[PDB]
Order: sequence, then C-alpha cells, then structure tokens
Amino acid sequence: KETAAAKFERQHMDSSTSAASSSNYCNQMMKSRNLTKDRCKPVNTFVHESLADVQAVCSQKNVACKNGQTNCYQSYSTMSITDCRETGSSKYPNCAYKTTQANKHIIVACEGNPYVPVHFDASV
Repeated sequence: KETAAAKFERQHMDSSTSAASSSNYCNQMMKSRNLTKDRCKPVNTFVHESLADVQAVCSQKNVACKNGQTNCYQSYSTMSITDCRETGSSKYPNCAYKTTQANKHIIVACEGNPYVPVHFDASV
C-alpha cells in the first residue's frame, strides 16, 4: 500500500541532484520512478529541493488548484525543478523525453494529517 504522500515523493521528488543532471535525465528518471511501466506518462516534474522544503509549501501561499479545489499551495521562493515531456517519436515501452531545467515557484496540492504534498499541480 503506497500512500499518496509516498507516491508524490516517488513521482516528484529528486533532492539528490541540484538540477537536470543531463540530457538523459528524464529518460532514466521517468523509467526508474515507474512512470513508464504501464504507459509513457506524458509530462512530469521533479523537484530538486529538500523534502522538508517541499513539505513546507503546504503552509505557504494558498491558490486555486487547476481542478477547482482549494487545497493548492504556491512556494514563496523559487525552487530548482526538471520538467520532463514525452518526445513526438517516443513509443512505449521505449518512452523518450526532453529534459528541461528551470527555477520556478511550484504549486502542490496538500492533504491529510500530517498535511503534506500529494499532487504536483503546476510551476509558475
């Protein structure tokens, strides 16, 4: 039983590298985090900040979620992130991605007790 909080860590946390390691980063990370197992996940963002710093976003700027729920939070500081986007030639099971590094404010949805990130909504 993977919890929602653990799923967010698997799908979205990568504190180990300070930035998009290489042009192959998304190709390796989308696979190793199990985001290409059943299908090529089309887009996905990894955050290169400490877990504590990302969890703290749940007490930062409350903003509307893209789905219209109210439990989304925008980081006051910018964070190092890597966006992964599936290439046009990518065909499962050989999912292929472009790796793009950015420094943006993240928006996450938070739930539970403790109140922790469960969904990556956007970067701005």
